[PDB]
Amino acid sequence: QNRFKKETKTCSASWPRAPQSTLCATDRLELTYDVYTSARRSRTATRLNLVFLHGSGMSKVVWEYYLPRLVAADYAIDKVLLIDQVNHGDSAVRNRGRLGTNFNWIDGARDVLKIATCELGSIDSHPALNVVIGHSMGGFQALACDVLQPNLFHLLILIEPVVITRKAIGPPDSPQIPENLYNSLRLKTCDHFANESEYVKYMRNGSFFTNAHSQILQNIIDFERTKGPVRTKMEQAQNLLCYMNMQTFAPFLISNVKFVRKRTIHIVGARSNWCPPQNQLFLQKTLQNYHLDVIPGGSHLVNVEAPDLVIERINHHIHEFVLTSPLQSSPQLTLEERAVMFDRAFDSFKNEALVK
Amino acid sequence: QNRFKKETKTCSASWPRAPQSTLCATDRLELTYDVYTSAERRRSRTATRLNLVFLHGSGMSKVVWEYYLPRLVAADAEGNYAIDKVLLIDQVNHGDSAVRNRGRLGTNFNWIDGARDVLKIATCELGSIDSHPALNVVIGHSMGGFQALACDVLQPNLFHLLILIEPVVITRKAIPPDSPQIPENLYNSLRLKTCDHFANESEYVKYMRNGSFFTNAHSQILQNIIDFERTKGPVRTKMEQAQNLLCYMNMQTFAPFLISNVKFVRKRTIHIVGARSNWCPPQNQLFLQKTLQNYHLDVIPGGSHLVNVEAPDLVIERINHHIHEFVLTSPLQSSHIPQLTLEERAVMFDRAFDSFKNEALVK
Repeated sequence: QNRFKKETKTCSASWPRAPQSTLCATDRLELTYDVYTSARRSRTATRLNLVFLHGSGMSKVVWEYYLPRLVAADYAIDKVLLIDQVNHGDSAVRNRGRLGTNFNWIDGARDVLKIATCELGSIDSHPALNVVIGHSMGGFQALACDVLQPNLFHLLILIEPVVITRKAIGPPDSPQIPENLYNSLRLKTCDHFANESEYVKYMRNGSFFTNAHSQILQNIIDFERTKGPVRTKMEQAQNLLCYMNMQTFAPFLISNVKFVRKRTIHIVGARSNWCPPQNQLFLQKTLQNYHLDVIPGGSHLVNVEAPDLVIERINHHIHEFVLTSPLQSSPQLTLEERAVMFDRAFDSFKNEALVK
Repeated sequence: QNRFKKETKTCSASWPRAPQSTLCATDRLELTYDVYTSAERRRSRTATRLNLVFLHGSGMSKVVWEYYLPRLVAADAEGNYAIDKVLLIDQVNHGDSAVRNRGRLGTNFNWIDGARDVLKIATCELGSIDSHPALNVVIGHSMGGFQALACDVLQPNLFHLLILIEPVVITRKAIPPDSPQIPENLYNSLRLKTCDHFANESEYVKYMRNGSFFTNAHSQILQNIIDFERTKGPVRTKMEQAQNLLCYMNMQTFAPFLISNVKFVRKRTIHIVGARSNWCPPQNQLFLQKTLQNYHLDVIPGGSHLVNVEAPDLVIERINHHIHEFVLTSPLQSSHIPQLTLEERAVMFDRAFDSFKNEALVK
């Protein structure tokens, strides 16, 4: 990858959090993320900033393949942030010993805002258009980010977002998972192995990633490896914990999607059965500014199995977005100049607001 | 005031914000606040720290709470608690924050933005491992009552008890559907009672005592206001008139979001109101009553909408009463920092996961 400078940074996680997010109340979690910075730029040229949020049980690495193939300068990509949630990837490894049983996806959205807010907040970034792309869990979190902070992201891209789930066949918001789904998730989320041969053999034949793009599958295998026996960065308990708690935070988001006014792209795999039909029909009737793309042939993991197709769509919508987008100011003003501007701003506002 | 150590701190405001919060997009706002810290950590090992956060109403400042400090809940012999921190905050366009921010404020002051400011400060001030075990209380008046509720919505794991004094949430529709609107009648009379410059000292004190909103405040609080707002011959106040009026012109751009989310505020919420208040309509109070799961109403006999500055003694008795009942019913309260090894932690976790698995499994 020769297009961006890569820097890996680490900071403290958002606080406070859900009860039992951590093993002890005095513990404090951390987040690790990768910042890709652009390496021409005119005065009046919009900076695009992209934030990619991985799905349940994966990591920031699944998006590495995307970096060389994202939208060509026509505007120009200035930053890309690839984030690992507290209990996935490198954040999982920092946080070893400290995670509890209660991983709340909205807490995770607060993490994303904390990083994004700081990384994209420099006077230097202006004028900026910010884009959030999320898969599965990450799709949910993209929406939650806007709800909690509706002035950061201009465009949302949801790839197989998980928001409304199937109710199992037998307090009203208690955590629940069906035994059948638990037992099979367990079979496909193993995390320790007698040796390297067995590790690679499982990843290629028993994991969730067996049909991933070989480049992405190879990226996963080398990223998760840790040390003879081999242990993955993703911990099995945490992986399973990503599916056992929806009832404790999904209603809050479900109730607030009607306030997400942003252009929202919903990319789905034609062959996905992962969420029920209610999930997609809900996002369709509730988001004011909605567009659906169906990737022919695609599964729920369409983002790692057919990335070329997904990239083409990301590039298409970023590109159409940037065009329709207003300008774009790109001002040494004295206190006296400012007081004059303000009085004038106030008067115009007064005339719009006054009801005679 | 001899009970706490006073420190005045200043930090950058939450970002991003609503469009036109600032005069220019490259501008950045700041907040000033006062932290009062307890001077006697006495404190036993197992003694709950009480942290209070006070949010002023529209057009006022952090100063209106200074009279409260010496009269707040006494450390309790049997009960086992004590006030550790009190935070008095000035919103970006009030008081000392107004003065820092001179030249940068725009026309769009959005109350939820203000709640994001409060979380930013509170989060950082109350986040020390030192503060544990802590019970945190948010008290707000008018605009601040709205913001207390917004703080919980945006971050439901910080405040344990909410106290709302004359919260402004639902307002009267005047005679796009979410455009800013204010009725000319209300504007013209707000204007007459929010003046901010004066020929001289005599004229300044004369208006504050006879034409401002504060003419019936407790004399101590009225004096505190006068001395705090004074800035310099002609006399200009810290509170700017345009910003004052701007606090009443924008509700429709953010009220709906909070209205729709009060159903998620599970915390014990105290709603204190003035028996004589006509400021909000009936729908405002009846809405909070049907929607907050855990609700208690106190009516202060004789009280107006500014019941917090006009009859503070009565309001303080109620604050002290609810904090006191709250702390009793409250669970314990671990208190020790626990030297645990990675290996001890992996054992604790596997056990935690197993209990959670059994609760969550549906056979």
